[PDB]
Amino acid sequence: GLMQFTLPVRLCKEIELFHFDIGPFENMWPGIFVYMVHRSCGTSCFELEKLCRFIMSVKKNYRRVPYHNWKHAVTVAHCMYAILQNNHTLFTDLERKGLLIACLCHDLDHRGFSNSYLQKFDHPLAALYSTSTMEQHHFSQTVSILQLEGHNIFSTLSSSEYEQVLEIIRKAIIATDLALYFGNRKQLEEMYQTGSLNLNNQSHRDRVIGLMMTACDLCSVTKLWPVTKLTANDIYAEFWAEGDEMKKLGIQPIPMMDRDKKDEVPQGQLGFYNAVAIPCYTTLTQILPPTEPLLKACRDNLSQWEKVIRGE
Ligand SMILES: Cc1cccn2nc(CCc3nc(-c4ccccc4)cn3C)nc12
Ligand SMILES: [Mg+2]
Ligand SMILES: [Zn+2]
Repeated sequence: GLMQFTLPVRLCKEIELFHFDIGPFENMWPGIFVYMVHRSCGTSCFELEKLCRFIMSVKKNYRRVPYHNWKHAVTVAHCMYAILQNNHTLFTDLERKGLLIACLCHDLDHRGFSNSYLQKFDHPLAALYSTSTMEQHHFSQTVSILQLEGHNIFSTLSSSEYEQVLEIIRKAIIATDLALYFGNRKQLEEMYQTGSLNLNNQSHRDRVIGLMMTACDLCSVTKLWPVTKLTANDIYAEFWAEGDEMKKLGIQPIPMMDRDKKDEVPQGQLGFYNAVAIPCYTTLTQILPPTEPLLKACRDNLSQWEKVIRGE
């Protein structure tokens, strides 16, 4: 049914926008991804039967957790689409192929627990993955689906370009570990301020792509206020579920994961915007000027949380 799916003409104009919310169109998400692939890469860059088989298998490998779910995957993929479409020339055909697949697969098989939980509580996954625990597992899940019968969408590529594309994917998924973002953004800010940033430099390229992955991962802060607030509910519901497990183990979780400290959510968001989000989209807008609407919408939601704090 996915190969026969067609996108409504009204969605065609609105999908191009940075602030587009996929929320209301759940039944259309697989077809929306296909549409986005064809517009960014071309109508023939993947075999349609293999692509539709890959997408539905990716969908199946997302769990029914409050936040890191199938919806989040498509939301991140859409924000990447808008970035790629507004900056199409700066990126190669292979980068466009890998980054959209990576965004859809970046949280594959997420359990709803942070990398800290798995490490501190000696979860099997943290045994084989030292740093960026879940992120390395997400890439491992992506390869596993690719290596299934009739799912290998890169099979028509040469062995040179096959190993090239999954390196883009690997680096992109690992970059979604927020722990690595803070250092990455500082370096990119430095490279820009000194006027020494170069897109032909491959280490610079992986870093810009890295910041792009974060920008897409956090893009719920770039939607219209009501969507932004509603997503926050899903985020904390997952955090609080992790905090409850720590409480059953006797340990008090950090206030972010403590449902009894939910009064400090507005100030918690305020902190997240000023320390994480605003800096992320500021540096991205500097490097890629067409991405400005992301920073504009993030600033608008910042003042909204400021408006929440002062009881307005
Ligand atoms: C909006 C969004 C996107 C992606 C990821 N995240 N992660 C968050 C937690 C924000 C947060 N919330 C608290 C907090 C602290 C004490 C009490 C209640 C909340 C602290 N922080 C940093 N927001 C997001
Ligand atoms: Mg993740
Ligand atoms: Zn994510």
